[PDB]
Amino acid sequence: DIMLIILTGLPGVGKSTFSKNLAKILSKNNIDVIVLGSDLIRESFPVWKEKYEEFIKKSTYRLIDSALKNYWVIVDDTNYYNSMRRDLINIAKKYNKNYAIIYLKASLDVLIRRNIERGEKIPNEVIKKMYEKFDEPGKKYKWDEPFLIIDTTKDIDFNEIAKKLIEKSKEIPKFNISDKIDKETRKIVSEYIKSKKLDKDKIKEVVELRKEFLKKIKKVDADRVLKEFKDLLNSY
Amino acid sequence: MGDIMLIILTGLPGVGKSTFSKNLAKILSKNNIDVIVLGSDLIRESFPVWKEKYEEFIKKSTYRLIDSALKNYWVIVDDTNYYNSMRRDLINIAKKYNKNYAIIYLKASLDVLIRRNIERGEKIPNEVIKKMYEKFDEPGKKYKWDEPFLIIDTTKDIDFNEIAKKLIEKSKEIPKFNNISDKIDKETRKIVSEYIKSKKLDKDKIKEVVELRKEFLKKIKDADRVLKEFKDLLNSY
Ligand SMILES: Nc1ncnc2c1ncn2[C@@H]1O[C@H](COP(=O)(O)OP(=O)(O)NP(=O)(O)O)[C@@H](O)[C@H]1O
Ligand SMILES: Nc1ncnc2c1ncn2[C@@H]1O[C@H](COP(=O)(O)OP(=O)(O)NP(=O)(O)O)[C@@H](O)[C@H]1O
Ligand SMILES: [Mg+2]
Ligand SMILES: [Mg+2]
Repeated sequence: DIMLIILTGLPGVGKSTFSKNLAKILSKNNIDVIVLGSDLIRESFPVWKEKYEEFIKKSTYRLIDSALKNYWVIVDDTNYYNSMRRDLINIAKKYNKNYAIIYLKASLDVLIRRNIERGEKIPNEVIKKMYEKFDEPGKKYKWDEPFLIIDTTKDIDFNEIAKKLIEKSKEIPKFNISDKIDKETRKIVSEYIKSKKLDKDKIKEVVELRKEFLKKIKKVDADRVLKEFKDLLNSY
Repeated sequence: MGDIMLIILTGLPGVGKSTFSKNLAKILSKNNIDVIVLGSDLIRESFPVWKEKYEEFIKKSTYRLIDSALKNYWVIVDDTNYYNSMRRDLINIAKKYNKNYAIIYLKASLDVLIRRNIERGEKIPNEVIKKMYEKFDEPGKKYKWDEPFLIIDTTKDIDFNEIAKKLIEKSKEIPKFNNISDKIDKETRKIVSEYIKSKKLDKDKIKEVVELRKEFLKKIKDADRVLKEFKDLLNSY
């Protein structure tokens, strides 16, 4: 009776806080659960470099795979693209475990204010673009439909959620390069902004630069594309 | 630049391993070295509670992360590494990939260890730190492969530029190369620490339990059965 819980939701929506609260209640019910997410490995490097992301991603999948043989796993990650949620569901599929996607939502104004209170580590402008561009889960594939959609500005009943997940766990389980380029150019942009401490007008400019660059890319070799993106930001 | 190296920390709780790791990782990265800091607490602290049955998973997961990382990055192993068997296991990972390694032994006076502990809410009982201090075998006491590359006094300022220089020099060199008792010693200590913390034992109950453990370990001298019995003993007591 092991299940895979897949969080999804934009930066600052409260994934990690929700993960820790849910884990506490599950363990109260004598469920063995582990919270795993890419930041565990990413933040173990003293700096960020794009070449680290492959190791970060694989390491995170490996831990989840190993963990899910013996424990419930809560995947604490933005999981912005359907391709990521697919990779995770395929881990559950490998071991015939049930899974539940839990989509955490909040308005853009809430995410911005939360970002501001945590020291605006990711740029506000970047959260705004992510918000505009986000394809909400379940809008394409039936396997991607959320088990729960949770408004994190309203009271959340963790006992009820726990009850529902343990019920689900007893049920019979039923079952991109463009994404990488999109994901890493965004991270590169955020890092440059933070590194070079760009002003608000410069921030708008580089976010717009990225948008234009990606239109050109679309209308590919990832490493060449990302290297050129870096060179472009430097040039600009 | 050139080569990859495994850096193995060792030292008692509160000595400053995690702080040292972050400072060292920063100076290595400043020199364009790709380095990652990995320790068993990454995985241990991802569970909402501690249970002894998690530890084998925690151990194996951590070794697998270290193994996978060392293929591409310097790795700083941020763990107490209280037993020489642990330092052996880590060295065998370096050996498997023919990578240099360096044990860095961090030290401080019992005095300072306790003050630091206290300064963090006594997350581990002071009495337990004391007992670890007494029973600790310093690296290199027995095997030459176990000898510290550096011994750092954390009671004093640390020259990280000097340390980075020495490690980088080491990394260009040509590399040269029961635990059931450790497991029981280790988990009974953790169980004791957990009981003290969760039943808020007073100072005197703490001493009895610490002594209870040593007596127990003398009598016992497979791990699951023995550990279940130890828990039963503490409950009974
Ligand atoms: N349910 C909630 N209600 C109010 N505030 C919250 C809630 N959840 C999280 N927060 C606050 O929002 C901020 C971000 O929360 P966190 O749990 O770190 O979000 P996250 O989605 O995990 N962020 P990230 O890891 O960067 O994508 C923190 O400062 C929290 O205190
Ligand atoms: N060199 C130092 N000088 C003064 N204080 C220090 C030093 N190193 C660490 N500390 C402080 O001591 C406390 C414990 O440091 P930490 O780096 O967590 O130790 P640790 O060895 O990693 N502990 P643990 O993970 O429990 O084995 C922290 O509050 C530090 O700020
Ligand atoms: Mg988070
Ligand atoms: Mg530490």
